[PDB]
Amino acid sequence: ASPFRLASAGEISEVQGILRTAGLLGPEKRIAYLGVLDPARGAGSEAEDRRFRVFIHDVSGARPQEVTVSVTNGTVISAVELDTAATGELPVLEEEFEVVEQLLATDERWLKALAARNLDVSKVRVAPLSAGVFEYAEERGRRILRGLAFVQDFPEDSAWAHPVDGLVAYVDVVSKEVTRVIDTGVFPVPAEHGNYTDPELTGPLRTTQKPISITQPEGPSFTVTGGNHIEWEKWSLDVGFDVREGVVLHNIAFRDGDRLRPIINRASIAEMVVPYGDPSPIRSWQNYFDTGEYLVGQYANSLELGCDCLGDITYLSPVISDAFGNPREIRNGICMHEEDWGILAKHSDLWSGINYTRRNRRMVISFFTTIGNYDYGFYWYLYLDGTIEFEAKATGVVFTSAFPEGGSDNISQLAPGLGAPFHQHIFSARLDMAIDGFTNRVEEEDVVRQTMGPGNERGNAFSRKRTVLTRESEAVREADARTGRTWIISNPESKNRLNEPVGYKLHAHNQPTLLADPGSSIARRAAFATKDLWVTRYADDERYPTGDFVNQHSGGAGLPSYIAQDRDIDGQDIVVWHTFGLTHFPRVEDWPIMPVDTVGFKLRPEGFFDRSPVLDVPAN
Amino acid sequence: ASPFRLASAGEISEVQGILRTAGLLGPEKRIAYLGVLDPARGAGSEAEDRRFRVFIHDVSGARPQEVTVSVTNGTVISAVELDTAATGELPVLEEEFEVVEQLLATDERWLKALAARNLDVSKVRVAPLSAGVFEYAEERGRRILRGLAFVQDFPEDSAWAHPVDGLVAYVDVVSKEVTRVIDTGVFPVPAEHGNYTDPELTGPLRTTQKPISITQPEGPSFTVTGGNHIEWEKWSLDVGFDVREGVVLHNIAFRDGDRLRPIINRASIAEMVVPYGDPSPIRSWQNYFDTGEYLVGQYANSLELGCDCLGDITYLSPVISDAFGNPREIRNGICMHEEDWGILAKHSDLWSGINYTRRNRRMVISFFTTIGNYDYGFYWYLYLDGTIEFEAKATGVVFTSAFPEGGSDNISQLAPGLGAPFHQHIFSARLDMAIDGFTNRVEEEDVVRQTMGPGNERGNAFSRKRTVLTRESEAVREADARTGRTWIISNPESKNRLNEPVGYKLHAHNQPTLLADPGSSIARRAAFATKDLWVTRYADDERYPTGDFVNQHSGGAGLPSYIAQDRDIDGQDIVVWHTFGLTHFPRVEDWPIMPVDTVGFKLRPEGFFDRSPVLDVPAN
Ligand SMILES: [Cu+2]
Ligand SMILES: [Cu+2]
Repeated sequence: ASPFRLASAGEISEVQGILRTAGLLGPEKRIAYLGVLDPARGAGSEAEDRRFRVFIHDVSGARPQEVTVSVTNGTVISAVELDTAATGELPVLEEEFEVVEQLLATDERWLKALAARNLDVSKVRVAPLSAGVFEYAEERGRRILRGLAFVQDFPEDSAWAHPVDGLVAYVDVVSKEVTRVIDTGVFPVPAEHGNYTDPELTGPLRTTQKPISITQPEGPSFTVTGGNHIEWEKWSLDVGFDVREGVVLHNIAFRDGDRLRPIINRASIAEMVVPYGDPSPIRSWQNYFDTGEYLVGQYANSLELGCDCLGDITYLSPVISDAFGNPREIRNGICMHEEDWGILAKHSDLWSGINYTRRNRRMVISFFTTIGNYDYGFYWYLYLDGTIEFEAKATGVVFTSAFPEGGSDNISQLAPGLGAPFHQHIFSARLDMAIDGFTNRVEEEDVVRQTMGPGNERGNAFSRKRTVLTRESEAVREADARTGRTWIISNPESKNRLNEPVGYKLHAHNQPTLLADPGSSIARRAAFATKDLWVTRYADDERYPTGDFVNQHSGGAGLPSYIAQDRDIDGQDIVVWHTFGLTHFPRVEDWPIMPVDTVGFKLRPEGFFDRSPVLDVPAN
Repeated sequence: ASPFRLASAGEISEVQGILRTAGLLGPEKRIAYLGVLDPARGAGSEAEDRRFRVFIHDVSGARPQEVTVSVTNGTVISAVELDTAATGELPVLEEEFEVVEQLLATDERWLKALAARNLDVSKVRVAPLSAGVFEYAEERGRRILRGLAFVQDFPEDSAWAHPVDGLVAYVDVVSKEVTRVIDTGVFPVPAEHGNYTDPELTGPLRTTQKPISITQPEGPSFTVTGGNHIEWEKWSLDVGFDVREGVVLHNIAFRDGDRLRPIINRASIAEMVVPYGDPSPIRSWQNYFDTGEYLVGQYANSLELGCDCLGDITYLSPVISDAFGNPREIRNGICMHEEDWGILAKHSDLWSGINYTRRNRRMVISFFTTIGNYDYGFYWYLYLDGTIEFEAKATGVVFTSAFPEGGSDNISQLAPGLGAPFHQHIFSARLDMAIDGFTNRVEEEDVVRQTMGPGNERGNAFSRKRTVLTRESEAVREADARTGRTWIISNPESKNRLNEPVGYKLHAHNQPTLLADPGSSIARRAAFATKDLWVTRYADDERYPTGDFVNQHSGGAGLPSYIAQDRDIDGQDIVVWHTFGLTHFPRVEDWPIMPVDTVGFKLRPEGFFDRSPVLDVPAN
């Protein structure tokens, strides 16, 4: 069995057993995070040592713990007591979400706030949001959550269409107490509904759509062995799954005639922040670290055939651990299918009289996650020509507020009295590079313009420049669309038939990076968001852009600290961290339900192969 | 019958008849261009005056003519004698392409050049390329073409794999004479074949691909009436076709509940240049104006089912005029079909317990054109959410040269001794805007960053700015990815329910624009390529970025001259000219047959509708 196989229900149970037997999982203990560790770099051993990292939270206030367990040997390898006031709080627990609404329901100053608005508490939903690190000294070391109210006229009503502005409440989820209730003033609560399923808003459903049937009479072209190993059109890879990172890709290799060539050792979305541009004290603290604080994989939806995934679909049902160590299965949490991608190559030659056309195809691996109001779709695509692409589809319900009577520079109006604060959706991709092996380097490519003159000039010439990033301190780069800036990851010790280093080029979308002031709190906690690309020397403990504990933790602990080591990255075991996001100024068309918008990046072969890798594709 | 219907064979014949009867189409006359004129702005008349513009070339050296004909009345409206030395030569004729190879075959200094390379003339193909405007005074007023040689080992051999560097020949196609033969020196002619159909290069064709069947058991959701009027999912438009511009789109409107709302009056790719960055005297003159000089529509391929277009396809067979006025039909020259586009909107709400998912779809209208070595696919997409997108797929065979022994800064090596000069593929989209009517304006939107401070600052706030482009002189804009710059075309006199101007936002890819030195020849002839966006006040005679006669014409005559009028564009009949291209540094993977690369832009509703326009889409 492959050491990259998905964690099974049985292994989860074993971890529960081991932690219990060791006296680490008492009735007052809760599992905040549990996931397999990747095999060590020197995995040249038959030692199928299947390890698990666990974060244990204590419900009675005692110190939490980080624990590494070996399911293979049946023992606990290590256990360290965490000082959350220093390194950050553990990820938020699902069972804590309910608590904020329940506590506030009997808080006297909260009830007074609702009475001043003539709102019935039974109809007030409270969005349990992560608390960053701000000016509240009494929050340090404590497990705090922030709540924002939304009115729900009836059980099936879209509470998001009725935000209760001017009111916030901070809650201590462990000692079960309300530390603060802030009321800046009453704001009319938007009355218009936002129910996209109500036939009065949708009107008569259109009957003009004829069905589109996509089928594969002979099954798919890809094969799945060992539960998660995929083999598709020369592509070879292992589809993993982590509750924090979500779908992870291991050992991406291309079968270049007899020789299986590695390209990327491990690919994943290591982090994703959602900063809000509203300066009002009611939401200025709002910044979700979906991956870091909520754990994307935890909230993965169960995808349905025909609706979420169309065509010949093959599902993967990843196994996750609940708060007590019991295995929980995300049924159909991962969709896999290949799809037609139009024309791959084409040419009608006059001289030779030959007409040549070839269709392209892509392998799709996706999953969807729901975090409160937002829904994200993570898509990984592998193309016949050796291209790799990632794409995020952001949908759901936009986070709302009240639209001030005098208008606003940081909020869009969606309906009468209804507003939506400006925000960004910034992602961080962690590419553990293995271009034909682990001896890689990163080159930054710029288009260079030439002046008309003595040396070859009719004013038509233009070139390209390539500077090698040698040390970590100079591997923090910005995008530059004007000069068509791209980054090439190559292997200096592996050459193509023209005697040039094989490589892969990274094409970024060049969307704006983190817009917040450089001195802001979010700028610190999410410094990775301020630059388009970072390259680091590999290290087993350097897993996330922000660090291991993002919840209520001050920033710096991630990329900015890793980089300070100033290690050599010229032909070494390296890691590429790419920052890409969406600056969203909500428009009327986003209400009441937001249509999909996208972002991403792609990697294309750059002298990797000796000639077109698709000369052998057949003809329909 | 609609005044936007495709030109028929019968109308072409009528134009032939009328020109003949008027003594304008003698045996020595040839039609260089023929196409319907769009109905006048004040088309409030029942006057179905079907007019045609014609460019008549004289084979014996006499002056050419521009002629406007009325097929409805059966008369010639106007005929003017053209001074090609002033306004430019007519587009290249197909029958002229053969002439350059035939003339050179018996030229003594050409034969000497081939003998010095031990090349047999019968195996030497000559690529008939357009001659720009350079330092040759004897070319002015004359119809000249430039030829580059390529060896073809056998009838079905890829001549492109064997360029004959260091040799060029200028030819006068009307007086049938060779004006010059330049030999800068012998270069070894690359011997390796580039035959992508040869089983020795392709190896055994892979058998791993399983079929993907896309069908619509109940037919498509769109309907075609009047030969070219399309009605699909609230979208309404007329698909036109011009030999110069190719597929053109007229009257793009959206049915917003009872009210048919215009968005774009006329959309087309008004021009596309392909400048080469090689400074060598053998190719420094190379710049194809595919649309302007060769007429894209003329070389449209006949698309085949299953290969070029997959699914339930509906074809359009546009009619074109040959050089003698006879109707020529491009069979299956236009593909039209709708296709699934994944998730449109989705949300699993915790509070309401409602799970909502909707699939997106796109209407595809495409055509492919082959010009020598290059093959281009033009795709127009209409999405359910009101989004409009254009996409160009560039494929074919890369233009080759010899790779110098010492290497080069402007040429990539693809094979031993084989090179490919650096180049760009720059397109110009002409959007005749009609956002809810002809009273439109253009606003440039920039993301503005705010400093942490006294006024609302925790350093998290960010805004957006919008400057209105009022006059033509200030409507020449550059892209700015850093600030997320976009352009909004709105109607000041048409507001949405929130009392804000309805609009559409333009999202550009932000790829580098024309790289050539600002003082170069190509910079002048293709000045439109130096800026990302231009807005002009509409005018019946301002049809192309470069002008009506691009062939051997000096530049300026297009956009830079139109703009000098400095007309008011704030709430007027306006035209948006968007520049977008691909900077191509050939890689090993592009040889011998180039896999598809893409570019484009998209327009998304920006407060156009009162709420999400897709609330009425059904559920699978
Ligand atoms: Cu958003
Ligand atoms: Cu190209």
